[PDB]
Amino acid sequence: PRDAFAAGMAIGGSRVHRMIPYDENFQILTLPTTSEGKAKVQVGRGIKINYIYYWSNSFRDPQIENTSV
DNA sequence: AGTAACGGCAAAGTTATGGGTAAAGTCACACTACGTCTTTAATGGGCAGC
Repeated sequence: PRDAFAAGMAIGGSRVHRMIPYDENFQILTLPTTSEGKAKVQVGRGIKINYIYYWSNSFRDPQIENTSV
């Protein structure tokens, strides 16, 4: 397959218009979610995803606290 | 005799209900409740009269 792939890129070119860098934004664009897709924000704890709690400063707001996001 | 409407057969679908696992959600660990005042009735001493 490797030489066939090289021949394919030789005949068909490279098509640089389709080139996408491996930047962090793409990585964010390739992130799956959980089945429910929402997690509730506990006081101090954060959001429980896959048995693991995650925290951000934005959770300290009273209006978001104790809610599902 | 051909065609559209009606109805039976049946499978396909729809909620519903009692099970299973897996994961989000709760909450107690943070020294700590048992404690005190009030109530009537019976009884048991000393104290006094016979």
